[PDB]
Amino acid sequence: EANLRLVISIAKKYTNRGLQFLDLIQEGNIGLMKAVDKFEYRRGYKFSTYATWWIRQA
DNA sequence: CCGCAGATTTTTGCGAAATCTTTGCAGCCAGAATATAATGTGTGCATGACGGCGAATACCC
Repeated sequence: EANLRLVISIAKKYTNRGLQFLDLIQEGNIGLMKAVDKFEYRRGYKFSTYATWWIRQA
């Protein structure tokens, strides 16, 4: 819930290139949950960086 | 008007290949796995008929 803004901001870049924005943010939320399930801080990286690639893939 | 020849009919035989399932192959394809920097924002709003009409809140008397 706290990271939905990242999904919205990322998806609005892809909205100008066709496809509904709402579907994009829903898929990005799916990818965000996938990243959350796989996130760790033992790596030392920022969560936003890790979630960015997941959201882009979704 | 009848028996054989031309034409037509009867019968046995071999090659050919195609099809159905199985096996090996290659292009297609799906999910699973990895850790680059990026979170209150974008956004389309495109816009000058005309008549009828009930529904939905407002407001005077």
